[PDB]
Amino acid sequence: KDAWEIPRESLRLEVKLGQGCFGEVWMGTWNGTTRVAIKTLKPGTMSPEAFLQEAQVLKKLRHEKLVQLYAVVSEEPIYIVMEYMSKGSLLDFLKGETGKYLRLPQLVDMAAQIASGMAYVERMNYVHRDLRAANILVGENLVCKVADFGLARLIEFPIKWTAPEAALYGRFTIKSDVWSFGILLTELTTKGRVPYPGMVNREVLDQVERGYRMPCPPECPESLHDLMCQCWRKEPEERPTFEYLQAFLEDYFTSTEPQYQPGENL
Ligand SMILES: COc1cc(Nc2c(C#N)cnc3cc(OCCCN4CCN(C)CC4)c(OC)cc23)c(Cl)cc1Cl
Repeated sequence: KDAWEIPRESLRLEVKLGQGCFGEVWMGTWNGTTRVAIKTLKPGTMSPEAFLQEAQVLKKLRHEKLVQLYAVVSEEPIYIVMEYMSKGSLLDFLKGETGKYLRLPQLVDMAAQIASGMAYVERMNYVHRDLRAANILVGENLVCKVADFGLARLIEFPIKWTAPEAALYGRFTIKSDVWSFGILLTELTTKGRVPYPGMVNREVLDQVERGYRMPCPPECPESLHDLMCQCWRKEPEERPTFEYLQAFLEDYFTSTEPQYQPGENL
């Protein structure tokens, strides 16, 4: 046991937020004062330090644009205790009521924050393995954080967000996260629309290997789709860094699209 462990008696499992093939997610209260969120094991569901190795990644990672670990439980019943994100998933946020008021400036800045989280990941020498809008939590003031490193690792599988070399040959790198970041960029600019519309997994895998790439989403600037294309380069090592992507997006509206005017959607 380590210093990340707490008494479970500390924990008010209150409202329910979701389920899965893993367990649940709950709003709750920690030591009576603190709002938290808990990813649960409903008793047996799966392996101990499989559920509890997303902790071992999340313990050593610690950035403002990453969802924060608060504590863990193995005094079974079992829990992963984390920082509570008020507006839920970026996917739900984009599809929901506020989604449609979202404009490029907002969307680019969300992209930015995420780039920022991932750039930290990048210099910590970790890989996320599952980057996509569904694993981005939104809080107040349009804040976005990376969450659910649930497969993550030191650099020692829903394929539409997955880089070819990673889906096919299991080559997961920060460079394959980048690939996913570019796909994540199509989600933001379409307001949550599933990538590769009308295509099934195997068809996506076959067309992407022949070099098919998603075209510029409607009302999305060419400069922003260029960036997605860079993120989707065949050779992993030619994809840009999260550091370049972070700085590119923060500076976007001055350095890159300094003449942008809003349309009916973006
Ligand atoms: C702890 O373990 C993990 C937990 C999570 N999941 C969450 C964490 C975290 N972290 C924090 N806070 C969350 C808040 C949620 O909903 C709150 C508000 C929802 N509404 C949207 C619609 N409007 C109009 C009302 C508000 C939520 O919904 C499912 C999931 C959350 C992930 Cl993604 C990964 C890991 Cl590893």
